[PDB]
Amino acid sequence: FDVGPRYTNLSYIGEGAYGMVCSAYDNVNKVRVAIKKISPFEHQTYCQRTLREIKILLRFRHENIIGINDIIRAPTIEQMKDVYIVQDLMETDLYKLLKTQHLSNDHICYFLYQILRGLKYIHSANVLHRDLKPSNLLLNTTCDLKICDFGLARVADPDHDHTGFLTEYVATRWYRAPEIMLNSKGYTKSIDIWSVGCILAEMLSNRPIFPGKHYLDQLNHILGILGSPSQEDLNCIINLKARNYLLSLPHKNKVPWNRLFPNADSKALDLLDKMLTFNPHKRIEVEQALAHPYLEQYYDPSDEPIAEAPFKFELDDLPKEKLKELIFEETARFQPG
Ligand SMILES: CN(C)C(=O)c1cc(-c2n[nH]cc2-c2ccccc2)c[nH]1
Repeated sequence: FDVGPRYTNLSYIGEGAYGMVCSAYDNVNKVRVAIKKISPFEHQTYCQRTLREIKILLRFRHENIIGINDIIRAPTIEQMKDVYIVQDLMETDLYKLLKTQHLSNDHICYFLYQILRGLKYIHSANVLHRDLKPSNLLLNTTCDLKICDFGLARVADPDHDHTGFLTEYVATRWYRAPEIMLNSKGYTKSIDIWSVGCILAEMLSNRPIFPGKHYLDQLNHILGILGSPSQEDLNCIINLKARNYLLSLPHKNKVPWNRLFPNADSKALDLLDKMLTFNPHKRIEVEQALAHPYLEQYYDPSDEPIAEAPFKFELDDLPKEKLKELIFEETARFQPG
């Protein structure tokens, strides 16, 4: 965990596939920070996540999105085995909080607002996060919230979103929109809105709303609550295998939200309904969501910034080696000299 002279007093915070994150003291700013150690140069996929996250986070600047303050690596490509990413330091994440803490409606409202505020900026950049979930939402001791982990992020591509039935997908299962299992590659902004809807539901009850145990079971959970899709929504799905799978299921009634969440704010459930809409084209978009009455205490579009420029619009087709220089190159600005 050699982070050089600049950072000392390392203290473990959390681990995962992304690597491990430790607290640490920044001698130059006297402020304590968070450091993530990554060894991506082991498999090329981890290298793609590393590169997407770095490029995106370096161009992004927003209160509700985690930043990269510094990147620590060896002086030369040969000597570089690991990359250390220095980022905002926060107390906990939504996943940890939901395990043991009941959220007041005021907290649920405030968290949702900040998630959407951050998402407005991401989407304004033509970027999809694609793996929104509680563990990717960090909070500090005054409940300021920042979205992290942009490893699965992509540039939006609505025109190439269609695919076949049961096409495999990487993003976390419980937060996948129904269309992913049916006919979507997850290349439209509506995919993130679904995830935020799932996060809202989870904040209301401290339980994942759709805890599927395997790929297709996820869809079954979703339909068990929303009920069978309408003829209109069925007609929008042109792929036969996808549509006929749906048609093969016995009819299921919708479960009314106020029955699922009897203690919830009624305005919160109206917004939930709109984010967890089956048909992605009818699903609410992030700016509409921000303007929804549930968030009226906070809504101020002039205080909800968008990006100066979008992306442009691959890391899929290059060697773990090829982009080992790309990582080295993109981290160049942080090295002395
Ligand atoms: C994917 N993750 C967890 C990140 O990209 C990340 C988290 C943090 C962080 N800042 N303050 C605390 C953390 C943290 C919380 C929980 C687990 C691991 C790190 C910095 N980058």
